[PDB]
Amino acid sequence: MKVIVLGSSHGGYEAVEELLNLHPDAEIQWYEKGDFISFLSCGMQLYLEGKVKDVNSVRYMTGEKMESRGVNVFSNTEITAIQPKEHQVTVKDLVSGEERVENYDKLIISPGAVPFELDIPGKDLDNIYLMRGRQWAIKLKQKTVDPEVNNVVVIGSGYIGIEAAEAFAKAGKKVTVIDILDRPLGVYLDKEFTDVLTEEMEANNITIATGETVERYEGDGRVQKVVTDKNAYDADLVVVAVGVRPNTAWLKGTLELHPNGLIKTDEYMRTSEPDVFAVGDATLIKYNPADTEVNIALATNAMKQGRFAVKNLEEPVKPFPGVQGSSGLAVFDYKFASTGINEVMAQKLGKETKAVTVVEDYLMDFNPDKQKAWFKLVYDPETTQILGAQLMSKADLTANINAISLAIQAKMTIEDLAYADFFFQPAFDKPWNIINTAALEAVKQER
Amino acid sequence: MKVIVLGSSHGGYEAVEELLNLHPDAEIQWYEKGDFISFLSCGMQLYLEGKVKDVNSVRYMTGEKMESRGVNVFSNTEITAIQPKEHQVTVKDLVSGEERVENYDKLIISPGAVPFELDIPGKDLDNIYLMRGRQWAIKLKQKTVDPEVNNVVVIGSGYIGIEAAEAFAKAGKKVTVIDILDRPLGVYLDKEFTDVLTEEMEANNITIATGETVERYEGDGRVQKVVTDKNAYDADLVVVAVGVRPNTAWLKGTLELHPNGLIKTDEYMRTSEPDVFAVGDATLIKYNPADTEVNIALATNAMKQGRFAVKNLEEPVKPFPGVQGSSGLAVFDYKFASTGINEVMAQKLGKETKAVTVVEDYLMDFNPDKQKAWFKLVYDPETTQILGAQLMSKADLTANINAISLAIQAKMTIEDLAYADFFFQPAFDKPWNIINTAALEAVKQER
Amino acid sequence: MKVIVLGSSHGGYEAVEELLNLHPDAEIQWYEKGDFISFLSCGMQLYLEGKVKDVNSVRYMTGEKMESRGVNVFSNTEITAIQPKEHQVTVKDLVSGEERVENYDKLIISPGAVPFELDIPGKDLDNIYLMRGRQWAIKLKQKTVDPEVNNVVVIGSGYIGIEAAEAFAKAGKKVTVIDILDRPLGVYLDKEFTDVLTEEMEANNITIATGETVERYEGDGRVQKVVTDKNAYDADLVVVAVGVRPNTAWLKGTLELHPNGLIKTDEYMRTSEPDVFAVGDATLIKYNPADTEVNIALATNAMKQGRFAVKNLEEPVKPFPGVQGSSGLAVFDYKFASTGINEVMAQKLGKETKAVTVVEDYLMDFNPDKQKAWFKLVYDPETTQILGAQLMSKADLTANINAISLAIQAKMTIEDLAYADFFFQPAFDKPWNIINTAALEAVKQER
Amino acid sequence: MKVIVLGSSHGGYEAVEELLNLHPDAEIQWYEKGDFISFLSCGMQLYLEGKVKDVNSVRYMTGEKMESRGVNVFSNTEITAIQPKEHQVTVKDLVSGEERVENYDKLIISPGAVPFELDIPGKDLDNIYLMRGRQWAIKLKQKTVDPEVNNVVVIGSGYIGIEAAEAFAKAGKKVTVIDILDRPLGVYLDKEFTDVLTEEMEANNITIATGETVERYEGDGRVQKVVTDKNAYDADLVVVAVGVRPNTAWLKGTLELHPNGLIKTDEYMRTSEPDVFAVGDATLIKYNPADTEVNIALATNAMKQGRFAVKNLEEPVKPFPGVQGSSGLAVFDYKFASTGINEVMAQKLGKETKAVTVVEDYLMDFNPDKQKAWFKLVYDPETTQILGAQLMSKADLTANINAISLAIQAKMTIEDLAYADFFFQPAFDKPWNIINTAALEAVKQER
Ligand SMILES: Cc1cc2nc3c(=O)[nH]c(=O)nc-3n(C[C@H](O)[C@H](O)[C@H](O)COP(=O)(O)OP(=O)(O)OC[C@H]3O[C@@H](n4cnc5c(N)ncnc54)[C@H](O)[C@@H]3O)c2cc1C
Ligand SMILES: Cc1cc2nc3c(=O)[nH]c(=O)nc-3n(C[C@H](O)[C@H](O)[C@H](O)COP(=O)(O)OP(=O)(O)OC[C@H]3O[C@@H](n4cnc5c(N)ncnc54)[C@H](O)[C@@H]3O)c2cc1C
Ligand SMILES: Cc1cc2nc3c(=O)[nH]c(=O)nc-3n(C[C@H](O)[C@H](O)[C@H](O)COP(=O)(O)OP(=O)(O)OC[C@H]3O[C@@H](n4cnc5c(N)ncnc54)[C@H](O)[C@@H]3O)c2cc1C
Ligand SMILES: Cc1cc2nc3c(=O)[nH]c(=O)nc-3n(C[C@H](O)[C@H](O)[C@H](O)COP(=O)(O)OP(=O)(O)OC[C@H]3O[C@@H](n4cnc5c(N)ncnc54)[C@H](O)[C@@H]3O)c2cc1C
Repeated sequence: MKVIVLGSSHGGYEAVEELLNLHPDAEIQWYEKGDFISFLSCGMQLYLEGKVKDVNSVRYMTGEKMESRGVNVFSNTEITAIQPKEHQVTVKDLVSGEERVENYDKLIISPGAVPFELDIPGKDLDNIYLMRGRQWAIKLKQKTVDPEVNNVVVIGSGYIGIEAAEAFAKAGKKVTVIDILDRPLGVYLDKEFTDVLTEEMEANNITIATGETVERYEGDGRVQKVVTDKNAYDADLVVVAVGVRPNTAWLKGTLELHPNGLIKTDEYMRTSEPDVFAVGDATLIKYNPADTEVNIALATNAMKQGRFAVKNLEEPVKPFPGVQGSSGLAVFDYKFASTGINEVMAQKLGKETKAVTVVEDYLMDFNPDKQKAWFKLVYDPETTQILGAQLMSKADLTANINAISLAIQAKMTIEDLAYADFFFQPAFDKPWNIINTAALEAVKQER
Repeated sequence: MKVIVLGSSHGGYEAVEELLNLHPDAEIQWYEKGDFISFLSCGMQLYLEGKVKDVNSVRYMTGEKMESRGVNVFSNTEITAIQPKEHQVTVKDLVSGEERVENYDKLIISPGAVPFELDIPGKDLDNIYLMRGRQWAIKLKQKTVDPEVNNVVVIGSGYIGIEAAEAFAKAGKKVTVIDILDRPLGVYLDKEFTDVLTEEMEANNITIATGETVERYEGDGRVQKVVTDKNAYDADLVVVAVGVRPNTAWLKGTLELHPNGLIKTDEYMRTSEPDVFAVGDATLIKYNPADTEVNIALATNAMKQGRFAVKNLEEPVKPFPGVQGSSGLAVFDYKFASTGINEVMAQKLGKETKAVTVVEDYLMDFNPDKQKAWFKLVYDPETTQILGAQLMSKADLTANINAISLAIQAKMTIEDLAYADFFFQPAFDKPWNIINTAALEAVKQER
Repeated sequence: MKVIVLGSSHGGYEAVEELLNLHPDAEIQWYEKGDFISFLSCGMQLYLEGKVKDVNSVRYMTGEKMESRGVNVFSNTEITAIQPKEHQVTVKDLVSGEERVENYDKLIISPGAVPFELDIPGKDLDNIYLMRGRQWAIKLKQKTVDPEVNNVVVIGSGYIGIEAAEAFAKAGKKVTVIDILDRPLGVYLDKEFTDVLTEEMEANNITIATGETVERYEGDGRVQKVVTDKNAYDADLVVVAVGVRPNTAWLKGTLELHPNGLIKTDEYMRTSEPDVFAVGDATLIKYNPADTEVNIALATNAMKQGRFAVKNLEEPVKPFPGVQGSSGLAVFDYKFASTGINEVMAQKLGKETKAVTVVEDYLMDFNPDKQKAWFKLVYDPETTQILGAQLMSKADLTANINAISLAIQAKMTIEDLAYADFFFQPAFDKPWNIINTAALEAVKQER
Repeated sequence: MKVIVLGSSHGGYEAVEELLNLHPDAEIQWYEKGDFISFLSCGMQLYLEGKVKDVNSVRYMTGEKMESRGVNVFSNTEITAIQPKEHQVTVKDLVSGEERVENYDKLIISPGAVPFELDIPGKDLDNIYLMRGRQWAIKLKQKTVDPEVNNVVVIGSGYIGIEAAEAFAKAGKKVTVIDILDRPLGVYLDKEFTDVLTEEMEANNITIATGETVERYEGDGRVQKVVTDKNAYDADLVVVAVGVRPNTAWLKGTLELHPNGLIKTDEYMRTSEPDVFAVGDATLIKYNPADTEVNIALATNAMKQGRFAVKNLEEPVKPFPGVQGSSGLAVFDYKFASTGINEVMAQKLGKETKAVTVVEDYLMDFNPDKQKAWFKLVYDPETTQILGAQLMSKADLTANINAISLAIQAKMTIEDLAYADFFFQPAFDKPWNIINTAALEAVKQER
């Protein structure tokens, strides 16, 4: 069987790996239009901050190692079109310009997403950067040590926007994060968390300008100013981390796409075309908290989807098990983690939830290593099934979100978690741990 | 209603708390034979090691604060007998010697356990100590700084035995842990883990003498030598942490007891006598990994049982949800956590299990903060349902065991966990985290 | 020649060492009335604080190692009298009670000093301790971890008093230092320094009660209260570190003594009796800052004097070179060092001095590791010769006081030090280092 | 009086400061040919290593702050010639090209030195850098984070060469230091020290190629290889830190110069021309260790000379007091300091010296914070006067070299230092400190 896998990032890569597991027999071709195989953009901050020194080590596969296992790797080769009917694909070697047709028995694509750019005045002024991929990573590292960069403006206060802000602030630049949303990191955390995070960032030379629409970039040749409807800010460098758009324009009319460009697929990763499967940022995923499907552009999700596509290559036998949307990140001294439904997700979904937040030391008061911890447990009003949770502390308590991810999937209730067995040892936690305590507060609130 | 609660430790205390939640109306009497209310023996190591300076802060309730909420606290008062038929109890004020009878409508007891003592020659030689309670804690702290103590022998290589060994080694004493069992901490961890832990402890002046039966203590007036069948060891202080025995002798014939002294109770915490409930170390608990019941002397378990007894005070409506036996502890630079069935538990239960162990860095290789992590996933041969897990690292990854505790309870399989949604961010974990990786190895092993 | 050396501490010990250097031929007898050879009381704080665990390692010679080099060590043997005329000494073996006479050709004694005790009401109440020697060190360590000790009162705010206060405060006790003097550590530092040190100690649970005379100790059997003329303080333990008295009572009439008990000696360490030499705390020493002689009870001084006595054993050929009184100590986060004349010494001596104090970061402002440093340079009004200096910082800059000690001895001026060659490297200091800057300020002040 | 000061670095700057002290009356003109006033090249490593983030903060004066005190600052203006006879100077505004003549009553010049460049094949290949000044500092920082730089070769194993090597190694590059000299840092330290330092650097990805003459640079357009007589090395960047040459070519025939270009001056900083004074790297300085004069290109020396020139502006009244050549630097975990004559200096001077080296823990053995320290004391064979010393440890003991600098100046002997008063406190040092111990070993060696 000849299987073509498009993309060398998380969705494409785990598909190649699963093909080696379940189909060592097959002729596998792996296509990547860029010059570098499997760069991990998730590690870009570790690199920019100087924890990881070599940009080229921030990966998880070389093309050269995949060829050693019998995979035909074509870097700098773009798949330009699909002819599903004919079971052919058009590919173009970007080094030589030479186009060719390639045949397949099964095709798995993981096209990913492209950074959304603000189509406003001054869009083509120099030093308005993006943050995705190796090329942007090295350019951004050039700018961290550039003595001509003093003020950095990052547009977008999400995950990437805050990583960019932290890296440039730590590097010694004055940063302003600008967004129309009124809370940084609202997709991940609720207000009692984002207010502490805002305060923490402000203590580190970051202004966070919420509720502002960017209107135009000003400057002679290069940016010099970012102008919003409420204010104007000096900028020597801009980092645009506002959103992502599915890389699917080329597929319009070949495959069925949702109005926003995401490829329509079922729980077996099959597209509208037989033998064409799609995964990753460009697709929707089964979201277990609300038994629905949403778009969650995370590496974890792309990875599992890539494997499940190979699992269903010849017949629909393994339905995808669903995800809870879990995240975790450190923002200066704080480490947070989140899974399931929080305010922003509940509003997008139109789901009424109930919740309790416990903010107290996570160790018993006699232990001087005690530190304050925030934990919010979100649950269903009717069934009291666990729908989400968020936690934060200067202590690293993030691995607890893994327990909540399973509780949601398992449809456990607040009474289940209130009395759930979690170990106790006073150097690590309180008699009723962080999850137990929140759940007991939730049953108290439902008396 | 007049409710009498015996014991001011974890089982007794959470019962008083739950009575305040669900029965603020009742006359509550709380009895404790010792002079101190709610001392936390779980924090004794933090104290001995000098992280917590005041022995009296290692608690979670004062008698004086409970009386402020209308509970009648009787410290230094021992319940000597129960007359269930009459719904009376015999109590004795140990300060005054004056016995009296007390009436009740419901009685909840949490008698706990007593350290098992080796009935061998030299048993009454001075400086053979135990490690449970406030009185022993202050005596053991006296010995950590005693210049006449050089060699310390701790008998019992379990949880308490190793805490005692670490505290005395850190304090500067030569320690030898002695046990007939061939592995330290075998109740919690399997051999690939306990070999690393043995090596770590040996690097810290601790000899671990496994496979040896202690025969006699030698010394003139005070210990001077501990003699086993394979060897003899100098000892200035001995700490006996070999086991626990249910504090139920006084109840024989009043309540039905299992052959080892544990009080027979059902899933609603009711004893063989109507209106008498029992919880904690002295009882068995529903153990969800193998849908059975076992004795697991842990604070977590006592706490939840104490609350469930009050929940079922007037009628059996809340069946206990079960526990997985979870633990966690740091042993010098390593932190481990464990839940469910491991080798020792499988042998006690006679259950055949299958398992995989993954030992590799928990962060991707390009990140210099990467450290080695051990994770073993135990599962059912037939169903591949998750039955247990153990993990260890110098990095603190223990909160992940909370996810596994729920996976076992939920009867999740290795395929469920292989593709379970766990967040990825390269400062915190690898694309497929520690649980995902072990579960993928387990499906690989079942191909 | 038979040389008898009295005392196994700093003066006695360096004399034995120098006898081995210059007289390997001689029969040497080394006497010590205590049970332990060469304990270092200078290391008692490191021990009490738990940095050094074994009390017996805080030494610099064993009796057993000295006998290996042919010295006859008599521990537990007290020299009770000297008959200089006859060249005999009376010694008593304290184990056996048996007195004997011993002959000598030369005798070198280093009797040291005894802690001064306040002869007031309640002087014989239990738990009023002292801080000198091994026996007191182990007793004080017993008290650091005693749960019955809550309030500790140390009387005397000098070097020892503050070590005692820091050790007990760090151990978790409430401390009050009491003294009639109005400044802690005034013998070492001037007010701009002791005010910062007072503030630092107060931030660590230490009250410093200056200007108060202790009148009586109160308590039933054991101390319970310390009463001064201005106030009364609860005390579970008292540490008396107010002064020292020469251990010379037994010598009155045998050797000429100054009115305060110090043995009269010349610059060659000879007493009023031929062939009897005396050194250490019990003598005066040449003090080069003011070309006078003062009593400075420091180990450094005893050590050098011990060697110089052997140097002048047969004839006065090596006049003692003099000392500057140098000290250094850390008090919580601060490290200070001092040499020469400061306010208190100038008042005792009646010497008019001039001085400048510079308080600024010790590194150039662009270097974020910069920290504030205090340096005071004291000089002669007329000649501008360097008479003393004091420095302090949370950075350890103490070794600079060694340069000043030599500058005073050499009779260097403020102009000499202003332009003295001290290296510059911006990770270590400013272009004009801490000494240069103070000296330039002193010439500025003499314009 | 109109005083012209040439150069805004250490010699020029301290002259302007001293003019403000002693001559606030005068018209002062301060000339600097570069665009930046008072950059501190001594702080370039702190900057390259990322401890100091802003290149522009690494200074000690702004032109703008000096004008505020009435000094006429002319940056970007080069003094092209001196007409001493006429008391005029030719200056050229490098921005406008306009030359002019300026008059003076007194002229003080601090021209400094220029990096020596190897006139070999390939000298004009791109990426062969130097390390002096702001412009080179920012270029070198560009290269630390450049992903195309892998191998860095620094030619010259002196102070600057090793700073450059450490900065690039810490930044993640493979470094090779190349020099004809057989020991790195030989001008500062002797072999027992430089062998430990070599080993330390090799443990950090630095090859140190001693005894090799560089013959040619190879590469197409940019360096690619450095070829020596014994070997060839790949190089993406070269840093040339081999020497300095006096910036005096323009003065030949105006002022008398030594054969190597240094300006001839007396102990009052006067040149061969009346009213023209010269200081800094371009001059010789009185070197007190051997009562001679040598060229020591250090900031300390330039600073003091700058002030002494103003002190002797109207008449020779303040003879320069001399320097000892003191240095100090950290090289990875080690901190060393040095003053006076060591092997290399003794060979240049032709002076026979004697020396002892003590290598042992600097704290008493019972204190676990003890660390190994190296100290070498160099002295005169005949008089035993202190001629130099070197010390090194992972503990920072460098401030002790300040004591030795004064001992040499004062002509103290090994017997003086053996019994010199240095404080003792066991958290800081041994009874006989690091200087005392070395000096006692030196008297032992002269028995
Ligand atoms: C800065 C940053 C930080 C992030 N951090 C995290 C994190 O910490 N945790 C987490 O879970 N997620 C994180 N993510 C999200 C995660 O990286 C993405 O969800 C994941 O990369 C998506 O994988 P994908 O395969 O669907 O697409 P992509 O990553 O977009 O990869 C698609 C690849 O296919 C190639 N390609 C596209 N079209 C063609 C074509 N026609 N022919 C040939 N090649 C083609 C592209 O060049 C690209 O290399 C982060 C993302 C960014 C940018
Ligand atoms: C050193 C040590 C470390 C531990 N660490 C941990 C840990 O880190 N995590 C964890 O989960 N568990 C830990 N445990 C176990 C945990 O402490 C026990 O499981 C828990 O205390 C049991 O609670 P209990 O109420 O059943 O009994 P107990 O703790 O035994 O308390 C019974 C109380 O009732 C009183 N009493 C008994 N009989 C009478 C009577 N007749 N009348 C009046 N009063 C009476 C007793 O004085 C006692 O105070 C540790 C135990 C020890 C000793
Ligand atoms: C807690 C403390 C901290 C200190 N810290 C420092 C410091 O950090 N730096 C510093 O420089 N100094 C310090 N000192 C001071 C220093 O320890 C003393 O200056 C030094 O010990 C004095 O030495 P000595 O030989 O004169 O007398 P002592 O130390 O008093 O020793 C005399 C010895 O001789 C014995 N002896 C006396 N009479 C007889 C006899 N008749 N026959 C036989 N044996 C006899 C005694 O038992 C004693 O052991 C400190 C002192 C104390 C108490
Ligand atoms: C990387 C490095 C690290 C160092 N580290 C240390 C250290 O840690 N400790 C230490 O003591 N020393 C150190 N030094 C040495 C110290 O910096 C020099 O000794 C000192 O700078 C010399 O001062 P100067 O005034 O004589 O000359 P320079 O520093 O050479 O300055 C001369 C200035 O005058 C200007 N100038 C020259 N000619 C003219 C003209 N004709 N007209 C107008 N302007 C002119 C030049 O542009 C220059 O700015 C280091 C040097 C370097 C390069």
